[PDB]
Amino acid sequence: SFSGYLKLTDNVYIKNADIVEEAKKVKPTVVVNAANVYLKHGGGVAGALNKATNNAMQVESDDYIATNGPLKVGGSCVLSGHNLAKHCLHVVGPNVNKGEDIQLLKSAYENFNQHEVLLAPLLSAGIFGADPIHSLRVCVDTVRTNVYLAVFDKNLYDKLVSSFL
Ligand SMILES: Cc1n[nH]c(N)c1C#N
Repeated sequence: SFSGYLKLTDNVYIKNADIVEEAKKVKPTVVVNAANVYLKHGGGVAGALNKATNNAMQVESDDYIATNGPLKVGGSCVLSGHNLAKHCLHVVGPNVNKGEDIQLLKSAYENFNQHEVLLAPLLSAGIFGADPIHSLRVCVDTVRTNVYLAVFDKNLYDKLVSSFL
């Protein structure tokens, strides 16, 4: 199972780790992808997870979009986890670099409550432009299920832990 995680709350855990390496090690039931509405997995966590699946995640995602149209910002869909997890929960956090409403970050985290346990990144953090300290606070105050957060950046991980209320 999950190892080396620091417990933040009753249900939120955090580790300085690459979510792709973490997924290959643990093979969780659910890995969360930091998706966009088009499921175009170009960069950040999405690009890394997709590259780990040899582009199978992108092929599956394009078929999903062709059938269903784009997701909503704050929404999600469950697709295959390929070689990383049983399932991938593609969650769209607001991209503040695209002028999207940051109030939608709580709606994005609410998707995690449909799964008992998840391996996840901080939503809207990194290339999505939001403050990761704010994302962790919204995560802790929204998610009630067991969430194992993988924070790639060491310096950000230390800042998140040392500033956690
Ligand atoms: C989380 C995570 N895992 N691997 C990455 N490249 C990220 C980011 N950002």
